Amino acid sequence: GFKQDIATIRGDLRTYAQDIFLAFLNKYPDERRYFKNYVGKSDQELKSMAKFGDHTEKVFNLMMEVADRATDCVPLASDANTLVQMKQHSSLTTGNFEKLFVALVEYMRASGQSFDSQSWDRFGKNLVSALSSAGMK
Amino acid sequence: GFKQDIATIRGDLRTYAQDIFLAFLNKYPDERRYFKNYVGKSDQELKSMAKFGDHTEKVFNLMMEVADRATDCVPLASDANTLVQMKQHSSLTTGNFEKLFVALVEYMRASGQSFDSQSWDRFGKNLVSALSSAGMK
Ligand code: HEM
Ligand code: HEM
Ligand SMILES: Oc1ccc(I)cc1
Ligand SMILES: Oc1ccc(I)cc1
Repeated sequence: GFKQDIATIRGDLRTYAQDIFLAFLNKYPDERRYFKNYVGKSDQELKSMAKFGDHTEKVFNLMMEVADRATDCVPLASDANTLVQMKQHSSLTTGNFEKLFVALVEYMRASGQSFDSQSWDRFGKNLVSALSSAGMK
Repeated sequence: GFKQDIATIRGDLRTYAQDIFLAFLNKYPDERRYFKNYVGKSDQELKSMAKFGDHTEKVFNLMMEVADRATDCVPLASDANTLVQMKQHSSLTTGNFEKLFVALVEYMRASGQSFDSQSWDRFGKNLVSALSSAGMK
């Protein structure tokens, strides 16, 4: 289920983080604009970039922490606030977060693994509602 | 579902509030110790006590608001905080609340209405979880 999924992703965090983030960037090309150093690079080129692996891993590490702290897939208000006031997120709207989770859910469904995709869909929706109440447009 | 259940209970609150608090007290006789004037009385006698009906209704008026304010059966941290800080609850532990929901879920399953008993069970567990986080033993 949801808790096992967190253990699965953490077990090979580097791999899952890179593949899911690329799935996100290629599904929503407009989103790459927020990462100027990823522009004009193929998937393999990015997988070779030290900063790419490190950053994506850090993004997913925090996502897993928030997911582990949640109750019944509902994130803590404090975690939502933390994501909203991070300077790196200053110019983001809930729309950007919805797209990430759509790509994440689609990735899980398309993989071979037995992820609890329904819970992740729920988690993403609840997280987006939480960002909204936290003041994100 | 859960949201419709809130509307159903609100539509005949006094009746539902009395029958369920009675179900609770009769399943757990020991819990009546927290309510001084309820010992040694039959159900019909309690229902004729103005104080019994007035307080049980107020208890359910608030319970429905907490449920209404919840996201995915997860109550707001602030509502959990209010319940723990209420002076009338200074001598309670999460066990008392757990028993109340066991009785409430049993009541719904035994009735003939189409209540979403599974959701109320989840709500009860998540609320107990929230009470513990708010400092209740
Ligand atoms: C709950 C989902 C998300 C989490 C947990 C998260 C987490 C993080 C973290 C921890 C960092 C700092 C990384 C470091 O230490 O270098 C970061 C940076 C950043 N995030 Fe997010 N993020 C999320 C969603 C998003 C979304 C949806 C966007 C917009 C497409 C976004 C855009 C950025 C940008 C532009 C940076 C700075 C760029 C960089 O480090 O190269 N994030 N994020
Ligand atoms: C989350 C479920 C509960 C809610 C929303 C709730 C709400 C309330 C409210 C609003 C009052 C004040 C009523 C007034 O104005 O007189 C009250 C009083 C009280 N509650 Fe609760 N309560 C809950 C659960 C419990 C439980 C589980 C117990 C013990 C098993 C309990 C014991 C009491 C007592 C002893 C009083 C004062 C006695 C009385 O008014 O006769 N409550 N509660
Ligand atoms: O560096 C990164 C990686 C993933 C996401 I999402 C945002 C920024
Ligand atoms: O007055 C009341 C009503 C319901 C419950 I539960 C406790 C006290």
